[PDB]
Amino acid sequence: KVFGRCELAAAMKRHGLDNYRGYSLGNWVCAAKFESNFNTQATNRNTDGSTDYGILQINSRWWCNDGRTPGSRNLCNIPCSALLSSDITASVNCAKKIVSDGNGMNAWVAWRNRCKGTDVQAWIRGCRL
Ligand code: NA
Ligand code: NA
Repeated sequence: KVFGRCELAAAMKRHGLDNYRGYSLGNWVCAAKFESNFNTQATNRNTDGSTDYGILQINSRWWCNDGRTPGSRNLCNIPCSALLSSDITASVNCAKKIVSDGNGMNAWVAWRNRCKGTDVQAWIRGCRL
């Protein structure tokens, strides 16, 4: 599923991401935009053989099991394919674990390079939330 901007903001808000660990909703929508272009089915293979999955491009080296990433942890305890669902619940619950990990949203390279320090409130402007 490809989310609309406000549609995703509302789904994320409903799932408790708004100001989760201090990150306003705009941050999460901005990250999703540049990680996956709001597409829950997005996948990308990394040089190290790991793969990123779903709306927030969660990596198989640490967070989910895709059965093909040798010596990987499955810290969110879920098959990576669960992260590709039109229901973003698994992605959101796993993202909460990631962002609590100590590096905050810097764990998402696109957020750090393209959202951090920008006017992220613009990503939810106009939406009825
Ligand atoms: Na893994
Ligand atoms: Na933080």
